[PDB]
Amino acid sequence: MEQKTLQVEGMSCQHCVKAVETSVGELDGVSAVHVNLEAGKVDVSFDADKVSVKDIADAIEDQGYDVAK
Amino acid sequence: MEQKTLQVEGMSCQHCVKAVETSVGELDGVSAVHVNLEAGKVDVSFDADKVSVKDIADAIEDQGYDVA
Ligand SMILES: [Ca+2]
Ligand SMILES: [Cu+]
Ligand SMILES: [Cu+]
Ligand SMILES: [Cu+]
Ligand SMILES: [Cu+]
Repeated sequence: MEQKTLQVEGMSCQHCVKAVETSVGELDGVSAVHVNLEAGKVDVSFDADKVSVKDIADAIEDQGYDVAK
Repeated sequence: MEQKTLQVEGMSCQHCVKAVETSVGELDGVSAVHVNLEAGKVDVSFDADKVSVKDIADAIEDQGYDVA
């Protein structure tokens, strides 16, 4: 298993958090996703054989948020 | 038809806008609802015999926003 924290800009409220958690948690291989809204950190745990960091970042950017470099 | 504008604090994005639009619009007696995020204002047209200003304000507060 891998555990990664992504730095995300543009989330402003708990609806934004729920959009990210729903979109990331629907990727095959993710086991958990939680967000620290104040810090703009998205914590994810996943099976890297089934899903990549980039897949997760692309899901977040598809929801309109920017993922730091 | 009756109308009311409410000043609403706490909305921060288009998800908030939609939450307000949905919860107010779902109230029996509401004819139309417009949210201005930038101005923090909500305009509602409604049948005051079926829904009240307080019902509208309460629906907005139940979504987590303050009503002035
Ligand atoms: Ca009545
Ligand atoms: Cu939001
Ligand atoms: Cu949002
Ligand atoms: Cu929002
Ligand atoms: Cu929101």
